[PDB]
Amino acid sequence: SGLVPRGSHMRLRPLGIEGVWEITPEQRADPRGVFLDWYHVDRFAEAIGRPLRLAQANLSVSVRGVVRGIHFVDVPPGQAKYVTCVRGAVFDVVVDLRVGSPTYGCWEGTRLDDVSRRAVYLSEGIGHGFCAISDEATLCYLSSGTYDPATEHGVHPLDPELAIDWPTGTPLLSPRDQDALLLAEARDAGLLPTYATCQ
Amino acid sequence: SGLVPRGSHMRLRPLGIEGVWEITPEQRADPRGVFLDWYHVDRFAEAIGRPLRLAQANLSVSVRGVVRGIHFVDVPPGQAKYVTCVRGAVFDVVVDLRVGSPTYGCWEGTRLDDVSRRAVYLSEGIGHGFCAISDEATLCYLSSGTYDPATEHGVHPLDPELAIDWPTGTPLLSPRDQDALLLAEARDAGLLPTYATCQ
Repeated sequence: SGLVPRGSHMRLRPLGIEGVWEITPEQRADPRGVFLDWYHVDRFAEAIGRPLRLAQANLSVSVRGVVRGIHFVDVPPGQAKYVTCVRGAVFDVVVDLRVGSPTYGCWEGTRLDDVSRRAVYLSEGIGHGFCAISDEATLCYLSSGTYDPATEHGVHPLDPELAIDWPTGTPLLSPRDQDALLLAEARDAGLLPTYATCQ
Repeated sequence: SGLVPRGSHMRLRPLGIEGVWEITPEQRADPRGVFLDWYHVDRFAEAIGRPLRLAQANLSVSVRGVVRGIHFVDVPPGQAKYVTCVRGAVFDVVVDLRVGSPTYGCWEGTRLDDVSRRAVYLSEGIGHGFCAISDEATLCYLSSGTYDPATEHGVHPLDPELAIDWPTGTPLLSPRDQDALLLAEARDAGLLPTYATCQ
């Protein structure tokens, strides 16, 4: 049969960082395949408070060991993201970059794969990164704003305050992420979102 | 390197059925992976006339030879869909079911795969189906309305007026699609959308 995934009803539950939710899809399987609902406006708008504004949809394909992140968008205008792994498996990480937040400088990892097919929603001011666990992995992202190079920034994914437990011994970083500021450096230059503003 | 896909700017071009467009993504590749924009609200709203309303997002995984379709939603309220193949390859088919349309009872097939990573947008009253070409294939769909069992209907994918050239000798149909009405039967019972209404 190959691996046959678990049947499920949709659920939306908060993670440990305010403004971040994990979505369990509505999923069924039969001998011809698998079908799932991974976003539903009525379920989402009730839980989060408003429908997701679709401004852009993206895909990324990454090889095993690639660590990408921690990326965020300035607030204002902010950007929210709804992320899922459509092929393979990733260790997905959200980072609270909102100065003043109770969970500022905390992170949380979620396994996003093509078996459970969970999604993560992250609100404005939240940073995002991931590590491909599978030999290659494909993420699909729905974003509430379009790409603007003036507002997209990042912090170093090997930052020592975060000390993220990436599931690879040899993280493959792009020049952009290798050269990114430490969290404290970004903070010290006034580059991070403020929790009051994101609220 | 594995297969390295073509770099591209986004394009939206009309197919042969009014209300149906093919989207070429903005895509880049480097040694760590592939990144693409497969929906962009400014590009889309300019071409189609309005931003895509995100009501539901779905995924389907199908084995080779599975033919699914031809499905549509009653108008009103209608439903528009934005479809792409995120893994594998499918022969994707749109069918003009709008009585009175110049292209009523015509179809058009597009290869949606994980190499070119094109998307198809189909407006209200347009039917949709596909055949998995790869051993398994994963489609991702963004829809402007949520699932309502009262409004989702179909016609037989082996209908003789359409005579769709499915790239399999042995189409695997679900009981639902095996039992679906012929196009002329649906028409004769008043079950099809009207072009004036969709307009």
